[PDB]
Amino acid sequence: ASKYAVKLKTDFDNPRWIKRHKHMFDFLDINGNGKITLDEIVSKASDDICAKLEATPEQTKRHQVCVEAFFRGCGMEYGKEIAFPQFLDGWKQLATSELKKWARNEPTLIREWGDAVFDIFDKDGSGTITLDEWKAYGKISGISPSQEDCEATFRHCDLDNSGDLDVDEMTRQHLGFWYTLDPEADGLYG
Ligand SMILES: O=C(Cc1ccc(O)cc1)Nc1ncc(-c2ccc(O)cc2)nc1Cc1ccccc1
Ligand SMILES: [Ca+2]
Ligand SMILES: [Ca+2]
Ligand SMILES: [Ca+2]
Repeated sequence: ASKYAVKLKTDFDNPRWIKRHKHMFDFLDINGNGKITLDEIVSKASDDICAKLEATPEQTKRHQVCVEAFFRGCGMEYGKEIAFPQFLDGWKQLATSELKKWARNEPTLIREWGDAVFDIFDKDGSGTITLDEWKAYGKISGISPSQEDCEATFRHCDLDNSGDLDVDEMTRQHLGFWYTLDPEADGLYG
């Protein structure tokens, strides 16, 4: 099943992979000084996202713990200012390590993060994300930025064409977009 099929090979020297991360580094660099801290990352990728998704305190704590673990896996730390080339080096180490974990059936930081996000989107605890649940927070949270893109990306994530998203579909597409430059994940953010 495509929802469990992940590439064994990264493409770190592909300019498209580098540019995806470059776009994020600049987005997350709040004070615009060309260095990223774990403070800035957690503020934009966690504080702001959880608030916009209307997470509970418990869901926010859990998502923050995931994001901290994930970005420390890239060499990030609170108060530690890191320029982009080193940021990218951290991502290279992280992706390589996590893909080995994936292939050995060991837990991954990326799947833990996906669980935390999925839990918030799944407001009724159905174990599924319906189109209405997705549309509610897609544009608001900053994940989709258009209605067209939002409905497209939903169809694109719904790998088994069930009309709804499960945690494995979502995570596998997130991992494909950020770790492996997987062409099957290309539409995730519109
Ligand atoms: O996209 C998400 C949410 C998410 C969705 C599915 C899933 O399985 C796991 C997480 N988060 C995310 N996922 C990845 C990154 C990220 C990626 C690369 C990078 O260099 C730094 C941050 N940042 C973020 C935060 C963010 C902020 C604003 C708009 C979109 C997303
Ligand atoms: Ca900064
Ligand atoms: Ca649901
Ligand atoms: Ca599905």
